[PDB]
Parts: sequence; structure tokens; C-alpha cells
Amino acid sequence: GLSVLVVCTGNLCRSPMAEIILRDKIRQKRLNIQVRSAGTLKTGKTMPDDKALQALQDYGYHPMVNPVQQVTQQDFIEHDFIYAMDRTNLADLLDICPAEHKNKLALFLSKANRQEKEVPDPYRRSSEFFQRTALLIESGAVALVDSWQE
Amino acid sequence: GLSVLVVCTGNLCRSPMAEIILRDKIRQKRLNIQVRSAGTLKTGKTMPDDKALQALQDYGYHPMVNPVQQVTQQDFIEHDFIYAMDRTNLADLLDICPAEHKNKLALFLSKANRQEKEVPDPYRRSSEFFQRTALLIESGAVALVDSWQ
Repeated sequence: GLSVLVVCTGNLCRSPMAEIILRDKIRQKRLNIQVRSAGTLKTGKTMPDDKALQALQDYGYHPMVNPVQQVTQQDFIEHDFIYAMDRTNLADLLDICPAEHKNKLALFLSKANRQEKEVPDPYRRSSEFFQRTALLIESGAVALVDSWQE
Repeated sequence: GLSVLVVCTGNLCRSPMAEIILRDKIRQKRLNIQVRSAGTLKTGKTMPDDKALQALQDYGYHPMVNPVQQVTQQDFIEHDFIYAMDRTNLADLLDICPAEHKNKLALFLSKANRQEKEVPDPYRRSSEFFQRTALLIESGAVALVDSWQ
């Protein structure tokens, strides 16, 4: 059958989510297409992010998940199409994709008739908000320390 | 000396961040104040969240960290002040604080002269964003399935 690979930076959130969702919709439509996911960067992790998996459960998907893996050279040959979650992902694959297979590269959102062209990284968004929390807590802490000396 | 407790739901993010930041500011002025943190809800976890700690490092704090712990009744007697990061925390504390000690309870931001009176939960925001991330991915997936068939 057909072979599809989905790729984000760490294979921790976005691309594993797409794999699980694609697999399900493929099985609903009884298509003979298999799907995997991979990251551009070697992470130390074994399994995808728990918060990715819980969001899939909230929407009725069963997250039975493959181990995290980084993209390889054989992936560009063995797979029929390969989808990138954001432009940075698409660039790094093109950076290392031999010219014979570069037409197989595309952004994940390319067939959805929507304004959004990249799916943004939830992890960077997460970090931004934790950094924002720190600043608010810092402001609170300074006031408490003042009040205490009074 | 003075003893201060700061409290969130899981003792994973807001309250340990506050403990570490408070400890730094107390030691900067060599005040005789101790600070600890605790959660209203018993989770199984041992240490706070990695991204709470990294966010502290990003701002130059050195996160030396106590194990996660749940608030106890001894906490309401042993501590001089007890701060809830948000109203949900303050409500859960009022539920189990003996009436003799409820005057020790206050919102963490009660002395910051700001609009914000609650520190919003980064975990709930994060969860919201993963859900909207999934929906964007799902709509993408549906389109991909169509073009193939």
C-alpha cells in the first residue's frame, strides 16, 4: 500500500498526533495507506508527550503510539509522501532530502483550504506562558516581601 | 522566625515557582523567613514540572527544589501565612482550614497593586492549546484523506 510519513521537530506532539488521527481516518475509509511519524531532531525521549496523548483522548482518538524516532535517509526513499508541520520542518527535510525525492515534501496543512499554513509548536507556546507566569509571580513575591517587613 | 506557605493545586508549577523566587528574595535581604510550598490535591508525582524549573532558569533563578507535597492540617497551625495562587486554591484551602486559622489565608498577589489577583494556571492554558492544536491537525488530516481517495 501507500506509505505516508509525518514530521515535526521532536516527534513528541504534532507529528504523533497526526499519525494517530490519520491512521483512524484511514481505517474509517478502509484505505490501504500506512502512516508513521518522525522528528528532525534526536530527542532523548522514548514515547510522545503525555499532553499530546490526552488531547487525542479528549477528542475520541485511541492513542496507541509508536516509539519516538528521527527521520532517516531510507525514509525519503521508502515513503510515498512526507508532510512537515511547519516551515522550519519543511526546510530541514529539504536540507537533507536527495533531489530524487524532494517532490514528496510538503506542509501538512497544504490541502486544507484554511488560512493557517503551519501548525504551531505547542511546546514553544507552553514555554512562553510559563515564562509569563514567572514574571507575574516575581511581581507578587516582591510585594509580599515588602509587606512582611511591615 | 516567620514561616510562609504558598499553595496551588498540584504543587507542580505555580507554588514551587513562588517558593523558589521567594526564597531568593528573602536570602537577598537576609531576612529570617522560611518558605515552603504545597498542593491541595494529592498527585503521585515526586518533583515539580520541568518547564516550571526551566522557566525559572530562563530568568536567572537557580531552582533548588523541595519534593512535591500535599498540604496538611499541621500546615495551618505551623505556618504564619498561607498564600493561594488563585481563587480555586483559596476555596479548597478554606474548605479544610479550621476556623481559628482562616485569617492566615490570602491570595498570592494580594499585595501586588495590580489588576491581576490570581496567577493563572499554566497547565490549564497549555491543555487548551494542545486541544486546539489537535483540532487544527484533524482538519488537516481530513483534507489529506480526501485528496488520496
